[PDB]
Amino acid sequence: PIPNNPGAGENAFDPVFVNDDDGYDLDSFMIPAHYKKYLTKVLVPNGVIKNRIEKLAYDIKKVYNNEEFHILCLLKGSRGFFTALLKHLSRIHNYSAVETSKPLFGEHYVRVKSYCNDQSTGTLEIVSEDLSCLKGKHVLIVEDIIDTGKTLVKFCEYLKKFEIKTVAIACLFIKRTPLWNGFKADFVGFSIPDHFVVGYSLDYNEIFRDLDHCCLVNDEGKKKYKA
Amino acid sequence: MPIPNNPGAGENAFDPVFVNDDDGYDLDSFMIPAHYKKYLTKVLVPNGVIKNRIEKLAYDIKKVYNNEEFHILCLLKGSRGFFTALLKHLSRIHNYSAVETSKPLFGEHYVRVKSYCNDQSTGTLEIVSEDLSCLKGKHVLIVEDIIDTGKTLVKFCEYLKKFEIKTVAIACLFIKRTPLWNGFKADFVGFSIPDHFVVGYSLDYNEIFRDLDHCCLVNDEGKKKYKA
Amino acid sequence: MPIPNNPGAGENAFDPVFVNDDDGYDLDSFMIPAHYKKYLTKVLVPNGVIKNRIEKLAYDIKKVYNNEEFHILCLLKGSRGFFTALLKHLSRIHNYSAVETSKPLFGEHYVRVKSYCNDQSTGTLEIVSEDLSCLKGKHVLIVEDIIDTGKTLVKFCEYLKKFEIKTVAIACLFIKRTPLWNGFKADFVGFSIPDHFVVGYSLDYNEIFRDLDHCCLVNDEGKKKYKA
Amino acid sequence: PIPNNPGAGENAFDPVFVNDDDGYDLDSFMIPAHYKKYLTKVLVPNGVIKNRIEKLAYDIKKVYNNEEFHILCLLKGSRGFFTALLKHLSRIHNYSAVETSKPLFGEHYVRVKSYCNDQSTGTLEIVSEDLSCLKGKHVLIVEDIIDTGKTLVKFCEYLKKFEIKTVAIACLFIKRTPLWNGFKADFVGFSIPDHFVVGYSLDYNEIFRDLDHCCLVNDEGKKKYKA
Ligand SMILES: O=c1[nH]cnc2c(CN[C@H](CO)CCP(=O)(O)O)c[nH]c12
Ligand SMILES: O=c1[nH]cnc2c(CN[C@H](CO)CCP(=O)(O)O)c[nH]c12
Ligand SMILES: O=c1[nH]cnc2c(CN[C@H](CO)CCP(=O)(O)O)c[nH]c12
Ligand SMILES: O=c1[nH]cnc2c(CN[C@H](CO)CCP(=O)(O)O)c[nH]c12
Ligand SMILES: [Mg+2]
Ligand SMILES: [Mg+2]
Ligand SMILES: [Mg+2]
Ligand SMILES: [Mg+2]
Repeated sequence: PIPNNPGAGENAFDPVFVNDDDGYDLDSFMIPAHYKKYLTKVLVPNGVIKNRIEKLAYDIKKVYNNEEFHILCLLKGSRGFFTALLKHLSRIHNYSAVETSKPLFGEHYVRVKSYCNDQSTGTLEIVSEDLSCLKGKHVLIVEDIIDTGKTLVKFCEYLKKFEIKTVAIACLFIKRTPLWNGFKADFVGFSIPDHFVVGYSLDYNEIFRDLDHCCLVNDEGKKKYKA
Repeated sequence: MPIPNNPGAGENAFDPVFVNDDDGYDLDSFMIPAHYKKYLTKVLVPNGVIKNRIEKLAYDIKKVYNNEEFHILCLLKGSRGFFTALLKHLSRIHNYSAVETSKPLFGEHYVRVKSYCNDQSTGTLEIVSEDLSCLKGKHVLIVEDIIDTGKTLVKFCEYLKKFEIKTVAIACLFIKRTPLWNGFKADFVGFSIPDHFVVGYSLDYNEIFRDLDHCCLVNDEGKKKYKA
Repeated sequence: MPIPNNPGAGENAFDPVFVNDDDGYDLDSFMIPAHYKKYLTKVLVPNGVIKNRIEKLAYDIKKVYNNEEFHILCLLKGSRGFFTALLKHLSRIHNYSAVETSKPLFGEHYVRVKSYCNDQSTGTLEIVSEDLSCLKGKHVLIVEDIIDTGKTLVKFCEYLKKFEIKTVAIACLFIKRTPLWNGFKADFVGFSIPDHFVVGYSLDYNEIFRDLDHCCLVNDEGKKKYKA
Repeated sequence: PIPNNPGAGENAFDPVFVNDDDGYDLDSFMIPAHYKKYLTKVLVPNGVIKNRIEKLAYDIKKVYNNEEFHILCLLKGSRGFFTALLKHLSRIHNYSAVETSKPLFGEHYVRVKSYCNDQSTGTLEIVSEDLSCLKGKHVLIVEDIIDTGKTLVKFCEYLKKFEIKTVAIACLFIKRTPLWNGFKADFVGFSIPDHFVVGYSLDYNEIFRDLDHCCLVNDEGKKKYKA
């Protein structure tokens, strides 16, 4: 059953649970030398993220089977997630494809913006191609992280206007924060503790998007790169 | 060594890999999605060679920019794959040689640009509107998948200029030897390719084939099948 | 569809990718280790294309063996890279389509074999002795990096036969169009290449160049520099 | 300083510590469907292993700098480790190389065998090319795992005969078992709990070498594939 109750996560499998004290020393992995003073520890290594995304793609493929759906990348932060997910989905679909098979997905990009420093401004700006191209489509939203859940409640509310057939959510990280509004995704990678994470395309003020691993920015990093 | 700032002149550009008119590989030489075979004539550039060439391209870029902050601008949707592999190699190269005193090399931007229907330019370019004044006084590197007619870049560079950017240089994965070409050159260029419409590595025919790993030629049956 | 069992005849083998006499790329098209440039003339087959072709080769192998247990035999040292990429793609392909009732596809074996000094065969083959009776009554797939003179395989297949194996088939990454060739054919073959001594992708000149990612031609200066 | 006191690990950095209760559900990652009944959980995902090996290669490169050394792959189980380590070492060395630079390493293969089912037989068989080629060389031994430490004490004892200049050890896993003889490596990936692991080239009776992740074989798997 293709999901279609955004925020409920009706039949979602549990994420990898990342505990409050989980993670690794900066010296356990490769870290850009200059980034090292601004990071407290590695939370989730690049490699686990890729391994986990692979399974998500499989989970997704198993739900949609062969139904055409349309993947929306919520830019800029979900870019890493989205490229990884696409890679894996294509390989899984195309490895099992026969001569009579069909293409599986279309791809679309929406820039979504709300954060200043480490907090939501509680407002939301969006820029995309005209979303009327989604009318009557199965749509899969790909979001790097769910934090307050404001981005998605607000974004999914906007999507209701355009007569989309189904809306489902894939999320890489979900943060256990008391600021969360209850928005659950339908496919979820990791549940993480309440700290601001950078890397794997996630930023603090346009910095760290290039960091391979998901890490916790320390206070000095937050101060140095404050808006 | 200087940062390019003559968009379209490619003043000091290295030669791309030249792909001859007869170059290519049979579909059965490589992995090809089963349903796609009947719509392709051949593999023009394998995924792996594309990736190895993006790697060198990123090294060229780093040899020009050095440690100078620049802003990388992705022309969606077709440049995604190119842009992705480029970020990956640039970061590794920049971050491998980085020292504790170093700083990040680039910012990343996305503009969606559209002009094709089937295998031809409509001659009009749709630019999805975003305020680009964050780029005022910045070095910008445009990342484009392909130069064909050159219309996309001629028009987009006019647009960009109005934002009072410091410099504009162009990274292009493919450049097509078509008579339609208006003469727009890139400053870093992956391959020079024969005049055939290509799909794969994020390049589509009517939203189809983007997921195809290799750069291949769509055949006429596929062009008719997927006509808009 | 049947398991090959005529070592050297390549009875039903698919055609390899043909690399023409003039095929290749300039060293500056790809990443090349700085100290290696002066010893190479050109890139013959980029790393990425090698990898894409091993992928298809593994698919061919799986289309022949299906779910039948077989034993993969790595001819060290030069076949390591080839063997590695082959294991990777075979497992993914086998394990992606696997069901809960499935079983593993293959075992993996290693024999070290040696016969070259500089760029020529000594005409005598050193086989590092191991008891291979674990292979009695088994399908064995030999993985060899290159067929040149064909001496390695002719001799090694004689050796292997004494162990009373069920079948012997050959996977070869490269096969060289040299007049020295004794006619030994493989059953799965990656590329047919011109008659030049090649290095990279685990293939050496006197233990040098194995780490080089691309298959390139060593020049005469490098052959003289590293002469034994 | 190139290490040269095999078993002491004189100046070794601490490994990633993998706790007794650490790991992931089989359903968190891709697992060959048929292997799933024979595995209790994932211990260390493929991706963390690769990320960790990358840093080891860096650690190694930093010690040897530009001195020629010779890498010995202890077959069959250390194959995955060895190929990963080589990949990363070459890229790190060749990325920083200049025109006047030199090749960094030679490579050699030694088959070492001692286990039956999940235990050492307390004997050791070895097959390699003539190790006299190591005379006067810096040698780096690459071993997938240290368990009883019998393989390496015995192997390093054999190497003393051949006038090797230096012997250093790189190890991917070290198991916290009371059966351990005290042999420490000089470069170490992970400290792991006391269970028999499979995957990433590590087997139980030639099975599981192809499993991407490092996992704990369950009792049913041990029984099914008993010698
Ligand atoms: O821990 C973090 N790190 C980096 N970026 C973010 C963001 C910003 N980006 C998120 C959408 O891409 C906001 C999700 P919302 O509206 O539910 O808080 C939130 N949390 C973090
Ligand atoms: O051969 C092709 N294959 C697939 N897509 C395209 C496109 C569509 N996209 C190009 C910008 O990304 C148009 C470039 P222009 O304006 O210079 O002709 C052009 N040629 C090809
Ligand atoms: O062009 C080359 N480059 C590098 N190494 C080799 C070798 C060495 N190794 C080959 C077996 O792996 C010899 C194959 P044979 O006995 O059929 O000539 C042969 N040709 C080349
Ligand atoms: O947990 C495990 N899993 C798989 N294989 C092994 C082996 C077998 N292989 C090791 C050398 O490659 C033995 C190391 P030693 O002599 O110190 O016990 C030991 N432990 C394990
Ligand atoms: Mg952000
Ligand atoms: Mg297009
Ligand atoms: Mg050789
Ligand atoms: Mg074993």
